[PDB]
Amino acid sequence: RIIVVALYDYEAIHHEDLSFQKGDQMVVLEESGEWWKARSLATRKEGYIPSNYVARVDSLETEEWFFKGISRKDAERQLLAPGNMLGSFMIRDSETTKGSYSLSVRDYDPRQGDTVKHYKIRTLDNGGFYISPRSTFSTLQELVDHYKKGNDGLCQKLSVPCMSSKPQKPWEKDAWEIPRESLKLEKKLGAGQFGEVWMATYNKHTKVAVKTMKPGSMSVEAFLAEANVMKTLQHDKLVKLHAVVTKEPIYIITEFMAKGSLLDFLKSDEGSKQPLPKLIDFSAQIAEGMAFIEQRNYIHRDLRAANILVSASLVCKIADFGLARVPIKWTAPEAINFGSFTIKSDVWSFGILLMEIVTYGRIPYPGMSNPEVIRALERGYRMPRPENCPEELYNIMMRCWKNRPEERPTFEYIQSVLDDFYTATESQYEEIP
Ligand SMILES: Nc1ncnc2c1c(-c1cnc3[nH]ccc3c1)nn2C1CCCC1
Ligand SMILES: [Ca+2]
Ligand SMILES: [Cl-]
Repeated sequence: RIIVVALYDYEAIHHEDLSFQKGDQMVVLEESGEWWKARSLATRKEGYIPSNYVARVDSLETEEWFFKGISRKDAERQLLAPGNMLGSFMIRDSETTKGSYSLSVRDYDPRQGDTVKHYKIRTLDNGGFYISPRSTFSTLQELVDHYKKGNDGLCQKLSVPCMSSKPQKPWEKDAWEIPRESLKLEKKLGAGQFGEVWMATYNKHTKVAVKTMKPGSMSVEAFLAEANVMKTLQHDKLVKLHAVVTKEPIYIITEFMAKGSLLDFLKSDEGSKQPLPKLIDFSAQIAEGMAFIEQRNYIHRDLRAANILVSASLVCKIADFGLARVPIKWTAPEAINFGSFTIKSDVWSFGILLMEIVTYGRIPYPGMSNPEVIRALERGYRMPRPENCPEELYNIMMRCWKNRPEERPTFEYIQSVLDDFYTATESQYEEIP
């Protein structure tokens, strides 16, 4: 006997799936992935539902101010998104204290601008929870209600929970390999050598992006290999691989990033009013993605702003990764002269990418042809520092551009530095007595 409750209003797009609203409760019949067979209680109909739209009744996630599986940096990114003001808060699972919680509040001090402060949450005895040992609480709800009524030792009082967005709907069940007939490629987005990229529609609803491949050099059954491999590498900073069309020419169906490529975005009009901290935030998201790739020991072989895509909410993801196991200004000398290409050469690439982002999509090594570049690189030449670039960010680029491959940093260290670029290590969690 398992009863859940819906967190957002949902509409049926498939045939055997249910429809509900924010607040309606449902019985659970089957657990099998992101889709659960469930019986509604208001309609009493039995349909399939997205498992990330519901949560077990009165089990924390039911509350508006609780956010599961969110990191400290992520909570910082969300609380500064449009729709949030001073005091906009949230409670999340602790990232450094597994089995504990943390409170994140939006504040403003004049000498830095808008900020997000994080307080730890202690829990034992067990009489309840506390942030300051003087004021103790039984449940997290009453705890919230106290600090909501006057800032008892905080840099700001609590106003409203974070402006949570409705999650992206999960892919259709059993729909890995799909009939091509399900597609309506209604706009060409890009074309180049090996294939095209279209904005498409999968069955009337659900927008989608399709990459069509003109065959030849790329084989046939040598593609269900890389497909089934990259399908196992799910990540929030990598572009999601949804479906793949069986018959040749093979179609690759992925999520549709609403604002195209990063290079197009930076060169664009909106992506030029984007301040420096947001660019650093972008490169931190990319670093996070390259760090996940690094943990899995894989290589990208082609890293640049053109291969980074942007969602409508300014989220960066990584596109056709590993398609070099399936154009040199971003390439390290070890991979140019000797064809090395490792995770370290990708660190070099990330250095040039970092150069693109800061220069609003400018061409690396401007005024230089590829020969003029390669001849100068052996001469020990590195790109100068832009007039709007911090010396510390420049030092990161320089570290990425070491002659020795293994003297270069890791994407784990690069991400960490970039994530807390404006925050001293001691300032991460403000501790109040
Ligand atoms: N997913 C997308 N969403 C929105 N726009 C996209 C894309 C892609 C794209 C990039 N890499 C991909 N690899 C497999 C599918 C796939 C699709 N390419 N593009 C266009 C290509 C250049 C600017 C935008
Ligand atoms: Ca502190
Ligand atoms: Cl029942």
